[PDB]
Amino acid sequence: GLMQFTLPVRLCKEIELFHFDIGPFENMWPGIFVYMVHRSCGTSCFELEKLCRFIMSVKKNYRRVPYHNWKHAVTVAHCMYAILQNNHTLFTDLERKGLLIACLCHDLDHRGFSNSYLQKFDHPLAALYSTSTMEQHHFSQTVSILQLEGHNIFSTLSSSEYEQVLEIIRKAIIATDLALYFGNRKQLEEMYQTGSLNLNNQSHRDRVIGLMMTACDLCSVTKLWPVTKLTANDIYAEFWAEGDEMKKLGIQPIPMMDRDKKDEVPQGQLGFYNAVAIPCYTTLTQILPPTEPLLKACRDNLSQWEKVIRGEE
Ligand SMILES: COc1ccc2c(=O)n(C)c3c(C)nc(-c4ccccc4Cl)n3c2c1
Ligand SMILES: [Mg+2]
Ligand SMILES: [Zn+2]
Repeated sequence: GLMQFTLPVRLCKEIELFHFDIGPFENMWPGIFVYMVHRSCGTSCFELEKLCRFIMSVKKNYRRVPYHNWKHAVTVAHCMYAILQNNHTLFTDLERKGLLIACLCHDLDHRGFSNSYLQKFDHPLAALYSTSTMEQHHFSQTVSILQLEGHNIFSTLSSSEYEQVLEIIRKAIIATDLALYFGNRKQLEEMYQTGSLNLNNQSHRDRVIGLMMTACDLCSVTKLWPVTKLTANDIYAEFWAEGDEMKKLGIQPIPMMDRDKKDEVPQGQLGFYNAVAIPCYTTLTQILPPTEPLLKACRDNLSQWEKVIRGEE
């Protein structure tokens, strides 16, 4: 129990900041996650033997795709760590335990293709899960890894606490289905503005947790410009692979997914920042004021994309 993880001084300081980049050294990512669990949750939340075995089985079940990979998993968990650390007293012990694990697991076994491509392909998962196809798969994969011998990091919870944390993780993971974010955010916007938002109302907490999951999931738009810009290439490498597979089914893909229409990328990012990211971090900042640095970083990156269009880069 007296074994802390400790990071080098530069990481020890920068990890606390929303805009931290976890770096190109893969073998440090498990250590970074465990550090974040210890500071966010406690050195007791989990038996280190089981947590380490859980982390390595999760890593194994992320594939070698350009964006939806183990690095995304750890990045999204770090943004959740930054939110939880800046909002100390607003979250239960069970929520802090659940949300870091949900973030690490949220895209388990992703192949780099959207729910739409699975449906048009007629992939068997599209028959098993009619909506939120990949997200219901990611939750299924999370439960499977939890049930491997030696992997049940929640085994020391009471029966009811166990049902509650698995229910936090399921809603958290389903909420990363971007098609569900638009309605979730409108509802939170109305509740905030009419004054009826109530964090002791579980249905409202669920909604606020869903928005946090979206905010963490999108956190590549909230880094320093060079990280944001170089991550956008990984994102587009999957989009264009999906675009190619669409053309193989005899369907012209949307221009965002068409590698012939790379010119339209900067305008595509404008649309995405204005339609999705800016509104997401605005409502989040309204509900949880200390998450303002994510909105400020996102606006900065919006401005960097405007500069790309004006030929200034
Ligand atoms: C409608 O789906 C889009 C379109 C464009 C983007 C995009 O441009 N960015 C930056 C993005 C970022 C940073 N995470 C995502 C994303 C979120 C959930 C699921 C899959 C992805 Cl890929 N997206 C996007 C998603
Ligand atoms: Mg996902
Ligand atoms: Zn994701």
